[PDB]
Order: sequence, then C-alpha cells, then structure tokens
Amino acid sequence: ATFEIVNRCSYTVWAAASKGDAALDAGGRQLNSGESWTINVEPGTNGGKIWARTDCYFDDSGSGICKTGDCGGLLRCKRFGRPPTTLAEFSLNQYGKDYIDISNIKGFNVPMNFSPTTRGCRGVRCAADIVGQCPAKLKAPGGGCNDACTVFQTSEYCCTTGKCGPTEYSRFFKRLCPDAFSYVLDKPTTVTCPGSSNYRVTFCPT
Repeated sequence: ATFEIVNRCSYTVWAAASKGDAALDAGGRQLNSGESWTINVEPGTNGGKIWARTDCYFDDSGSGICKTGDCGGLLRCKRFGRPPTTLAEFSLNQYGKDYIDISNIKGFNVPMNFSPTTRGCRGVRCAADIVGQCPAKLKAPGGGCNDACTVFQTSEYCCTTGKCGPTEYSRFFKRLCPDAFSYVLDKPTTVTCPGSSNYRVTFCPT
C-alpha cells in the first residue's frame, strides 16, 4: 500500500513510521511546511503506526532528540515514539480488509486527518485544539497533552487488569475528538476499508 504523508502545519515536523520492531520504509524524514512524503508499506502489515515529532535536533549520522515523539534518538525510527503522540494506526490485508483508526491513548501533539485515497470507506480526523485546552496536570512542558496512563501510572488509567472505565481525563479527549480512541476499552472508532486500499495522512488538516 502507498501512504502519502503531508505536512500542512506552519512549522516543521519529523514524520515517523514503524511497526514497533522495525521501520516502515525509511522510518522517518523531515517535512517542512507543505512537503509530502510517499512511502510503501508491505501488504499484510499488522500494527503499523504513523506520527509526527516536534522540535527535533539531529546530527549528520541521524542521531539526536525531539521534544515529542522521540524514538530512541534516531531520525529513522525502528521503535515507537515517546508520548505525547497523536497516532495513525493501521492493520492491512486482514482476511480481505484493512482497518484504520486515530488514537489519543498515548496523548496528543499535532492535529491529524487519516483518509483513504481509494474508494470504499471514509476517513477520520482529530483536529481540535487539545494542547490549548489541555488540563493542567496533563500538560507536557515540551509541548503536547499527555494521556493519564503516562502521567499517573495507575491500573485504572492504563487498563492493566483488562477492566477499566472512562475517566475525567479520557472524557476530555473524547469531548474534543469523538472519532479517536480516548482509552484502551473505548467503544471502537475503527474504520473498515477494502483490502489493499491506499491512504493519506495530513498533519494540521484545517
């Protein structure tokens, strides 16, 4: 499948693409305002994620640091990124279907639209001002709005027993972005698309 990743933000972001134990395509790249990056993702890929990173510094060897979404100090991510990170999530070619979603389970840094560029399903978006409205205890100094699991490390926020309910904090994310996951056992906002669809991820869509 092909993904086109577009930065519509007025600031630079460093895009990242990983399946947790490996890069997808090159794994990461700088995107100035308006730039597009096209990647290829192997059919059958289960548990892929795309995210933006903010305020990065890299040397010539591709080693450095980002304020949100850092993946072990690398430009080309092999692993998932440090919260807070708005996440585009996908599993492809699973018994003839693709499954996509946006998640706030690991917090929010940048607004996002995740849409098919082929026919047969709809897209999803979280584009509200979550950082501006973020509750004081969840604000990250580096930028962004952390989830409650990352901050407080309780069984209820992290859903460690497989039983948990919504919380004051999960309800904040859900109020601003109904079409994204707000906690592990949220009613699913997953979209089912035809197998082998192609997609576009747009940062700062509005």
